[PDB]
Amino acid sequence: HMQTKIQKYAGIAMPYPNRTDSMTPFYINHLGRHGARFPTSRKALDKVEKVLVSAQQENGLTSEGMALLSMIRRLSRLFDGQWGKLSKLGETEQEGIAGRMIRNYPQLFSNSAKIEAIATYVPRSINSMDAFLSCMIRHNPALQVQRSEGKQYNHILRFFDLNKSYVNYKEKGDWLPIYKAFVHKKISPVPIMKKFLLNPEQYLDKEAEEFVMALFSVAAILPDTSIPLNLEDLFTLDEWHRYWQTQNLRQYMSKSSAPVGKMLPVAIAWPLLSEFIRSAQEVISGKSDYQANFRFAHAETVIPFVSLMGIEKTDVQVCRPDSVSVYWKDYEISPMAANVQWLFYRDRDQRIWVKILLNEEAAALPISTACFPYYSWEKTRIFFNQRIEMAKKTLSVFN
Repeated sequence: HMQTKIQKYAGIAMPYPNRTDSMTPFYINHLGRHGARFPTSRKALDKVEKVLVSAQQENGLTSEGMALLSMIRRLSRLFDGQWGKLSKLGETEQEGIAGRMIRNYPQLFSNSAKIEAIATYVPRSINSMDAFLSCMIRHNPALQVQRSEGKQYNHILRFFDLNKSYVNYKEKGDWLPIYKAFVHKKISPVPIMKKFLLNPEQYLDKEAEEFVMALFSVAAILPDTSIPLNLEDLFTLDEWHRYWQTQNLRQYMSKSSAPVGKMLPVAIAWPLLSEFIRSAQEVISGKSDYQANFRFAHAETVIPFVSLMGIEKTDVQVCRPDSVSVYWKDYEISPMAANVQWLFYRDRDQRIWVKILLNEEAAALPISTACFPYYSWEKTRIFFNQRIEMAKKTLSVFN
């Protein structure tokens, strides 16, 4: 499908994908990114507008270029005061995830079931939590609910802000030269810019690539805003594919298991994996009587968490940057409203099984099971504990 690949090429700006309803679990352990949101930064919009205005001043625009400039000035007005907010689409995404959970596992959330939800201090994540919880409560007002949020959860939901080596890597690390070299190889600006600008070949490579990247960025976020305007047809399938490859590599190297990061971006997630294991263990032991723990955070929470779990292919360490896109796909991991759900079951012989859902689809671990997608919890916990120990060892290589 051409249209489906185009949406996937928004990468971690892809809206949550379409999903469908349909033994019973006794506990659900959840992490969810906020839902679809407005752009967080005006920088890409400003860069597009400045290039076009400067071109208009030297007779450099085509007719389509002038139409684009007017659209860009309108988006600047519509985005004002909205930056980074959860959109109406992001609310409905959360209602959809909660609603499907309820219809799939009605017994777990029936009667006076207890649920806890936490979120970061970031409003779009808090609003996502509330869209989710409001759906849950509307379906069953007899739910018992604990809701909290804030900086007190930084250690498990914003670990990427707290590790100094990782912040330095993200801001100044060795992945940047590789990404910039890859953009230069991959982005072919002249055919895009020819749509809007006379003499596109008179632009320096660097400015042409930056213009095109910024335009792609504006077009990629627009479907997340619920504004009835569309730029994605500003670009062909191949053009979107090339852009996506560059942004995919950016996410992989800066946030996941790329060799150049030496697993530092993944290792920092170990406190959340530890906290997942503890909340499950406490529910199993009776220390907790929650039927579910929900957590609302960010793509930089989800991506390293998923890699640290070792969900197959997501922790791949691809040596050759040009090959990353074949083996690791950001839109499969952390689209808008991305979420991970561990579903725990007790079979009739009382053994505990766990099923992992990544964006509501069963995910594989590199351990054996006689009944995929269900894994032994004892086996899975031992595996996760090994991952956590590996993460602590990795972090020991960095002060």
